[PDB]
Amino acid sequence: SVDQKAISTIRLLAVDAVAAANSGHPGAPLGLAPAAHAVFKKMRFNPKDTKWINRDRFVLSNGHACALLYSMLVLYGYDLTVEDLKKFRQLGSKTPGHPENTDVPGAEVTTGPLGQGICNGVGIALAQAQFAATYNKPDFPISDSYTYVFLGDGCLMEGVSSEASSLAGHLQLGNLIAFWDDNKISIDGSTEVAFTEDVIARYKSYGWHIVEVSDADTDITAIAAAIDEAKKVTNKPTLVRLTTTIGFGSLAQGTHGVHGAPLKADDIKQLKTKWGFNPEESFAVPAEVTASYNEHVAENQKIQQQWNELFAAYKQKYPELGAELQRRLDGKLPENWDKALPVYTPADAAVATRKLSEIVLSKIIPEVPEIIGGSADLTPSNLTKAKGTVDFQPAATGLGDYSGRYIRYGVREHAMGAIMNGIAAFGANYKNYGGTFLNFVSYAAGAVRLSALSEFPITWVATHDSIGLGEDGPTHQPIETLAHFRATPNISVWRPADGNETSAAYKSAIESTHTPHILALTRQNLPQLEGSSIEKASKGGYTLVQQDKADIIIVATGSEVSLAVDALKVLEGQGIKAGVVSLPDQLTFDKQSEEYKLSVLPDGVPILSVEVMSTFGWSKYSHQQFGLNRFGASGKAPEIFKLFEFTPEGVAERAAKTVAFYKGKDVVSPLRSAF
Amino acid sequence: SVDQKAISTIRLLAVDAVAAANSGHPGAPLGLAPAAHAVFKKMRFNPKDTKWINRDRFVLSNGHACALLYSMLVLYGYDLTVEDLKKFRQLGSKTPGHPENTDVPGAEVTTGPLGQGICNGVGIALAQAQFAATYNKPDFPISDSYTYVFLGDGCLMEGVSSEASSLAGHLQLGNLIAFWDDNKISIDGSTEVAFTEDVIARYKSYGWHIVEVSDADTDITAIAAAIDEAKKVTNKPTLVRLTTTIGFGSLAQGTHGVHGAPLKADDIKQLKTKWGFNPEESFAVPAEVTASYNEHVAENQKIQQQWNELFAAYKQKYPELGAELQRRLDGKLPENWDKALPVYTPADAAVATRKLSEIVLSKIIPEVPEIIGGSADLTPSNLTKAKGTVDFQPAATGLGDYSGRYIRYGVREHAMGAIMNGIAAFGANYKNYGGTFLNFVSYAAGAVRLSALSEFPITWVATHDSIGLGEDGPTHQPIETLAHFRATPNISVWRPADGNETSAAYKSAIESTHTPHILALTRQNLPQLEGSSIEKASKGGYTLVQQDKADIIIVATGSEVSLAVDALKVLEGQGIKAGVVSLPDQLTFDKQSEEYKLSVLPDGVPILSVEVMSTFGWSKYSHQQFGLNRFGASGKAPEIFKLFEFTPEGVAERAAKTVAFYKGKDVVSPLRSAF
Ligand SMILES: C=C1[C@H](CCOP(=O)(O)OP(=O)(O)O)S[C@H]([C@](O)(CO)[C@@H](O)[C@H](O)[C@H](O)COP(=O)(O)O)N1Cc1cnc(C)nc1N
Ligand SMILES: C=C1[C@H](CCOP(=O)(O)OP(=O)(O)O)S[C@H]([C@](O)(CO)[C@@H](O)[C@H](O)[C@H](O)COP(=O)(O)O)N1Cc1cnc(C)nc1N
Ligand SMILES: [Ca+2]
Ligand SMILES: [Ca+2]
Repeated sequence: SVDQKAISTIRLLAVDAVAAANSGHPGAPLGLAPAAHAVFKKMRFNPKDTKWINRDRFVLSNGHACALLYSMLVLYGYDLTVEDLKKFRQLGSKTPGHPENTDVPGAEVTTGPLGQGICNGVGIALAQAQFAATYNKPDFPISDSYTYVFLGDGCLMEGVSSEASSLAGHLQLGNLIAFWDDNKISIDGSTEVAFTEDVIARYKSYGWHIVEVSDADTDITAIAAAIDEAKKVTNKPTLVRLTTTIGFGSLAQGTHGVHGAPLKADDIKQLKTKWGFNPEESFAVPAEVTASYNEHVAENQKIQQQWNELFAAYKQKYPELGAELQRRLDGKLPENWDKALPVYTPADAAVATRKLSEIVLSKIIPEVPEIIGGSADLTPSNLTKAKGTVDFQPAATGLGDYSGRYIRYGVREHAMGAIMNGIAAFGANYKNYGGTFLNFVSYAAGAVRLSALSEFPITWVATHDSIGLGEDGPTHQPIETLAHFRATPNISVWRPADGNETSAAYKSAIESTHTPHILALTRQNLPQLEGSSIEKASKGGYTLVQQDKADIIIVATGSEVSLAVDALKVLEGQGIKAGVVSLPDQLTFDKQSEEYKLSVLPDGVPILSVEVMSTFGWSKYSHQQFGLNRFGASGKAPEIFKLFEFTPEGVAERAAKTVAFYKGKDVVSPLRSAF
Repeated sequence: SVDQKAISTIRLLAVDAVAAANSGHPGAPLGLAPAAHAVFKKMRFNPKDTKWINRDRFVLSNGHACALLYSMLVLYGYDLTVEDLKKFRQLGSKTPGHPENTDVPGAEVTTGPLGQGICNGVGIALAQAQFAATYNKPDFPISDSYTYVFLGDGCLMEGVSSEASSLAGHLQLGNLIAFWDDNKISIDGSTEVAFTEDVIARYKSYGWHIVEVSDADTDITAIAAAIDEAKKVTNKPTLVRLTTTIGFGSLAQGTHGVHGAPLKADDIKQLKTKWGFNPEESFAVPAEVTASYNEHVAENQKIQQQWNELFAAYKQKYPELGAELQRRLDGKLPENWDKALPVYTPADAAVATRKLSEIVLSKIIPEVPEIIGGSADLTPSNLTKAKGTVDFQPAATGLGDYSGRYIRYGVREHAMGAIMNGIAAFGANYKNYGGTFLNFVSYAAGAVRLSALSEFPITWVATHDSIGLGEDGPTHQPIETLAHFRATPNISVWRPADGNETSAAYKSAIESTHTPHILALTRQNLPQLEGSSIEKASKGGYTLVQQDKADIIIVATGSEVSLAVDALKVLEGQGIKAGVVSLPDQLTFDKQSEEYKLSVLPDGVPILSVEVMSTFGWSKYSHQQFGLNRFGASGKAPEIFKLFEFTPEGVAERAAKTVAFYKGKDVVSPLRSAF
């Protein structure tokens, strides 16, 4: 039949791509081609409009199986061709060895690191439920799409997927349909060596629905029926167990050797002949497969055309909601939304930046409907919920509604991070955030790095940034954390010192379209600074205190800016004139013009950095660095600062030593380099 | 009864400690005091010998509940007193806000970051099973101890605990007995808001045994019976569901407000009067409680005295095993074990450092019985198994034996990291390791940081260190990873360039007693270097190529040392004389004498670093840095190096620019500083 021919075509495109690269993973593509064919035939999508907001989404969580995804996208006429398949895994191609959303048309998210994609699918489904609850009206199903995820044994072993699956079951996300490639083989061999749990019983315990397909090597009728069954279960996510043979058809089917290396040439020949293809030909695309797939595309395009007319009718019936939806689909924030950001003066009281963050959220959430977010069981400590908002929960629980704006992630930082990526991936201008303590953002590093690589504008509300948290002690106090994330490409790491800087950090985070943000916020109170403003802090680094005859400039962030200002006064008593630079975001600063940056960090003056954590990175901006390169301590925070000499006198002493060290030396800006 | 009085004493010590600090967590201590009393009465331990190798171990995974642990340790006469309890959460005390094994006698591991302790308990239990299988003989139960773990809802939400619980069930670890504080309250309120899964059904799916105690606020008889029941189930770890009231006894019992803040003074008064204590007194220790607990200590000490005689008899009957066991309990490696380390010369073939690592392991595993380790489903890629060894598996599976030495962790990096910490915590000189790709060590950051804080000599065999891995692409290629871990206190991060340096890295990792190691290893082949040796690489940094009239020194690591040597030759053709420094471990180098370090990085010469990852940290050792501060690419590795100009010509160009930039400048070593 044409369906059988399509499945063989998919299998052989994937195998031929791996062969051409002499690199990659043929096993799971061979095993999952029937399911991929069946799922894509049920999906609504437009190859010519990858951003249609009511499309069904597909996520390949087992991203090593990407030759399968690329084959589907090519066959359906996305902006990806057989010539791109021939360049699989080659430098600069549109067919990299794991899918990247920035590079591959039709790749919703970036996968490859196991466990991430299923969690991203939870986030796409969470966003779809929130979006539908916000906009749908009687006779106006603006959003009614599904989220389909493929995943393997490795994804099921990774703890992040357990976190997200527990939460998705709690959230009753009935438009999520996941498919487990139950092939009993991972890199180390049989799953009997390490993975003998009853997966299905575990997913039932989370509140998922289960469908089992025992013959998924051939039974596409049962796979399609499993989708139909899943769609009838509107209050549970569904896991479809696909019992497959890894490498189905290969001489080496059912072995670990077919997971991750190219097939032998004679194996590929026998695959082709058994399936009616020419063993002398590679990258064959039978025209009857193209015709069948084109029929489905044409039907999907008529569905999108009708959706566009539904949307036009919605704008007439619901003028305000319709204009809001249009603005969001255009990628634009509300006009002048930033007028809601709080502004402070030096006459205002000292406030912790966690509390300043709460106040910002309180003001901007009512103004910007596409902001949603939550906390990983730290709501009363991170201060991430705006009073008067409703939680995102299924209404059946009585605890919230899908129209809610605040997510109770539970103690699940890693899944929160990956779910945030999925909410961003949904689109519709979602600007979403997640709270935890800065030190426990590290639990989510796998997902955070993917926010950066995927260019998603997610925001971590990362409170309790330092030893300033006090008594909880060194297991809670960051040292390395900012260096880690600042060293990752494409992460804006804001460490605001006061009210105006906190508003600038949020302006950046919400306006972002391609850069994730981490906002490092304090437990302890900090004064409002003389010289701060949203305008200057928006530059990432700025001259807080200008001193034309400076003997030294002190550059600092966060809680240490006030310390630097106090040190300036001690230094004046010693006959040393200092300037102060505040550097709330190194990435934003780096992106400013060379001339602006040199106006902040000029030649001809020693520069000392002060920040109560690792000194790594700081030589970009300073000649000498005063930091904390050891673990913290459990005690009252002011006593810890005193212990480590993060006091006005301790900073002044080091500043004076810095001036002395450069006596009779020619000093150029740290911004200069040889290349 | 005296048991009731003991439980009240524990509760009130914990409450009084929190009150004195005006900080900390009274709720779970109040709820878990009955269980703690019951468990400690069943445990075998010596307060005067915290390292008895056949002790039962206790782990408080819900580490915020530490006032409970400290109260137990004080009551049992560990080296911790009521005066230390009065200093709870105060700077420098022996009673920090979360337990630290380095500081607190009787704290086996460091907890506070949720999820870790249960995984550490899995590792203690894994080690005990391996140890018992190695040493026990008929009539000689050298090791027969249990591992008891307390854990809360937050631990059960964290994905790391799911990973370890799946693995522990697979491994049939029947001497592990965990207790869930089922109090239905976390920081965000009722667990109904985020955590509605059927925990018990999930643990059954992992292959655990379950005991439920519905009245754990009072029913110590049932808690003791649950322990007895668990001990009869020798082939499954057990989860005991303790249904408790958080804050039991408080006016505010059963609320989130009692989780994490001190009780009101009037609440503490009514607690004391209802339990027969004086509301005017704090830190009361009734002498009848001390007497009862002392009776149990005395019995335990007689058990240890008999164990010492068993051990002496074992040494007579089994002289070789007995001497091996004695050496391990003394903390000493085999005499001259390091003679087994492979040595290379520049005439030997090029080898990837992952393969050099395999060869080291092959030679040292047969010589050093306390080495065990595994991989997170990457055995054939990390090359972490010595041929001819048997896997650690329950014999009932037919797949290994508990005497085995190689652990199949599955796709579980974070749990692997925390399990490694537990194996180290067991003691007996275990030197244990875990393989994954360097980029996915980041999945385990929560545990890695605790290896550093806890001072455990664990080792990550972290292959595929860079863009040199090639086609798998940027989701697999580290950029930030070494900077992250080098910025963490107390992590040795070895990036060996060749065979001799790889042997030095293992010498350091195996000899370690207080510092975790990460060995960053290549996929791609590297040449044997002229000038390398185990002796010089053991210094962490050394002069590979000395040039008395150097115009520049190039400092490099790993794969970039050979690149630097090739660049030296290009530079010679340009009339520039370079030296080369190899810096295989920055931490080890930093610990050398100032004079040694200055002999490697002298004054008076520009220094350029070369390493194909983040430049963060490198200004400690260089004036200019050539690194990679962007994500990688999917393609053949040599093509990626060429793209980013990590070629002999690209390094030479930057070296020449560096020489030019310092023309007419006075240059001092990067090792100098102002303070
Ligand atoms: C454990 C698995 C994986 C095991 C997955 O087992 P599975 O999910 O059951 O998939 P199959 O049914 O296809 O067997 S896949 C993976 C790769 O990195 C690919 O993403 C791996 O295959 C490498 O490409 C390969 O080892 C390179 O070989 P070499 O020639 O360089 O030696 N991988 C590593 C991995 C480990 N941990 C995370 C978080 N993500 C990952 N991708
Ligand atoms: C979510 C929980 C935790 C929630 C645990 O719920 P649970 O396990 O059910 O414990 P209970 O039964 O006692 O309620 S505990 C924790 C703390 O950091 C303590 O370790 C937290 O209590 C802080 O001390 C507190 O928020 C500070 O308050 P503030 O005055 O500064 O505002 N915590 C944070 C946490 C989050 N993630 C990880 C990995 N580890 C953690 N310890
Ligand atoms: Ca598999
Ligand atoms: Ca709880």
